[PDB]
Amino acid sequence: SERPSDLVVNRLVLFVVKGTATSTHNTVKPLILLEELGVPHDIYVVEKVSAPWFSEINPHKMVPAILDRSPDGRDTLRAWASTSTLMYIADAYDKDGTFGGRNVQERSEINNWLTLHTAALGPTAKYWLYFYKLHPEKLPKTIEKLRSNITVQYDILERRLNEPGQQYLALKDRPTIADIATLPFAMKSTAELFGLEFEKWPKLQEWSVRMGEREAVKRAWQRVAGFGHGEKEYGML
Amino acid sequence: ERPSDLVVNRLVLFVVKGTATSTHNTVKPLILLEELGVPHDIYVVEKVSAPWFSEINPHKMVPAILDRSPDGRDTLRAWASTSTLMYIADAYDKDGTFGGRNVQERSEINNWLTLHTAALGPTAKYWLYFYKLHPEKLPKTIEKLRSNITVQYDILERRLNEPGQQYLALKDRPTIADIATLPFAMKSTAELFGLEFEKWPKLQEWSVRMGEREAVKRAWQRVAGFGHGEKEYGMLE
Repeated sequence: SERPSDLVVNRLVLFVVKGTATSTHNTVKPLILLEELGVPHDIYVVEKVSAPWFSEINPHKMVPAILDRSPDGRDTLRAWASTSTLMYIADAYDKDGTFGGRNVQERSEINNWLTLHTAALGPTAKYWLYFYKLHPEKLPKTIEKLRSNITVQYDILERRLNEPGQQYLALKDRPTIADIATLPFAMKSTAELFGLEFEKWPKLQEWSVRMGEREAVKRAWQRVAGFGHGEKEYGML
Repeated sequence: ERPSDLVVNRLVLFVVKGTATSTHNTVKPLILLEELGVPHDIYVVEKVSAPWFSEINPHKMVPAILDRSPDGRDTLRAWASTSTLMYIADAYDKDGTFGGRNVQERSEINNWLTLHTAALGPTAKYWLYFYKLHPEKLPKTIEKLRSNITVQYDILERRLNEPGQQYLALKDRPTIADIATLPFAMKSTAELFGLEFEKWPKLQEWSVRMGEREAVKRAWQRVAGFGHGEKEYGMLE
């Protein structure tokens, strides 16, 4: 119930933790979109996500999460989980549909590829990492199946990116929240973690590099790695 | 090459023959089509492995949708149950009765829709797979997945114990968040998972309230019946 004294919501507040490697792969997604749209925001570094006040924001007790002001009526809004934070930021701040889609056709494909990540590659990658670290089995029977499912997901993304003129996952000519949700789970460093040779998916690799060259993506990666390592470790930066 | 009977004269919902284990995701868009009274065709897919079908859903699963864009220029597609709900709400729920009417409502709809899409939905699917479909029993895996189901039921119970919170996203009415959750949070499903649904009394009350809606009753009867009618596979009458 009791919130930290330095937690005030004058604009969008993105909740993150001091982390490294896979601990930043979900938090980086909303940060990429905020950087893409030039949305004004605060970063709040959560010291304990197990604190009662944090579960009032995200009942799953994970980052990323958002507290924001109402469009008007200065009320408080919340978004939690990376996919939901992308939906919220697009709804509240992408009124042109640059990343959210400009018509029912664009939104249909964006939601197809966003949901493929939310339901398939995301949860599969999460379970693979959990069972990898746990190592409960003499023979890696569980992670074997999960890793097979990851290659099926890479095959789908590769198939899509081999279609004529299909430069991004949802739309042919620009990245959307689908591309942002997928990038951390379809880049060379993550393939290597899963024990895969990313060069086996050349169009997916090309797409990850094209996405990685965007200034907003570079800035988000730089910022997410820096959070809580600066002058101020925890609280409002 | 598509079957000769596959023509897109309006929304076409792709399903498979109704069995005890084939309907928990296909029922979701069907519930929303019934709530909104959207005119639609049903196409019973004989084999989801068929090449024509992977041109629609590259993940080779139902539900999927083909429909015509309102601008008359394109045939569009939606695939995975969450994306089909998003698409039907976008195209056919102009008032936002199920999709949300403003940034505030949509913030909560997307929180609870994404929670189902990322957590309970995939956890349930993996529990099912490792429990009965995987050639070897992996009890450490199966028990963790089942424990993960009870954590999701705990989150939904906590939410439905908040004051006046009659539904998951909104206090006042059901949304695509409630439709997405219901098939994996009702007594018959809890019994399939080997759980006592009475342990979450507010979640159970909610499931009964959802189950009494005419759209839900109709959708369950129709989805069970598909492929058992006068036409077995293909475009139904």
